[PDB]
Amino acid sequence: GRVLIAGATGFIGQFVATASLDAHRPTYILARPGPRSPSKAKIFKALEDKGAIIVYGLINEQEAMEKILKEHEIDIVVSTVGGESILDQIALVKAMKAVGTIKRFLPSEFGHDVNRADPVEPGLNMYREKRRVRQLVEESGIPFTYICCNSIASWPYYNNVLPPTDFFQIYGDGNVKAYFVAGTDIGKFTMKTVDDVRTLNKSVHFRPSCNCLNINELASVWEKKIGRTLPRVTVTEDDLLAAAGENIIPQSVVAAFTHDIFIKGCQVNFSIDGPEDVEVTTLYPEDSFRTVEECFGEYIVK
Repeated sequence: GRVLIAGATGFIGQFVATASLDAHRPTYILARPGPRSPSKAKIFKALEDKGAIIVYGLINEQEAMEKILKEHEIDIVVSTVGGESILDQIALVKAMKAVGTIKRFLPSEFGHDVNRADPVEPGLNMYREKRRVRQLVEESGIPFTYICCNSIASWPYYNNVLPPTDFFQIYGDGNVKAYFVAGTDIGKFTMKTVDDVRTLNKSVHFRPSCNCLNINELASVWEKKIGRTLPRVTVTEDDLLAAAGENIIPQSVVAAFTHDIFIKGCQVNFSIDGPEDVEVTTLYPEDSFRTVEECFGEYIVK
């Protein structure tokens, strides 16, 4: 089962590609043509060494993607492209339909369930773009898996690194829960799901109980780590709405999501006991997530 990955130089994409390569799956990385960045070379260098095969294309040139999928015999397409590139997948989806041999498509999700969450603008528009990709995928009869992996384990700043060494900003009353997952757990479990029968045409929700925290709890973890207490200030819902209301890309969008998670609780306000939803810890029992304690642990390094 040959895996094509788009956006593997991305923040998420770097975690997923390494995981695929570590799972000793056959991995192709879609790369942009022409000369490249310094951090970009450090990624392509490492992936190639881990066995990665580099193919050159763009995901919005439909024709190019057809020649790429056909020639390299691709079973599985994982797209990890950033939030400004979401509508560029529309040509990729058209391409996958044309060649008709695809066993699984993962669109660029890696957040919340976009069909359940209702964020304010301009976060809302991003979700519109994602929902539209969903509609297109399903109508095209392509087999899919949606990664709803919630929050990457970093400090949850309003704009967007190291948690605050000065004072803590607590959203609302700070008693609203979220799920936090290590970058490496996002990639590893992602790659497990791709050819699991139980994830065919499903949303996969990452809900590890040990990593289910509110910002007060999350601040307290950080204080154990540093050995002393920092002050806590309240950032209000209104503070958040005002930052969203400025339409500054991408500062304003992150702010809409922050309102969705920590004011409105979008990550935890829905059941997953239905038949189109599955949860990672129950699909892979007795297989541990990394705790925020150990994630934050390594933030002390440096």
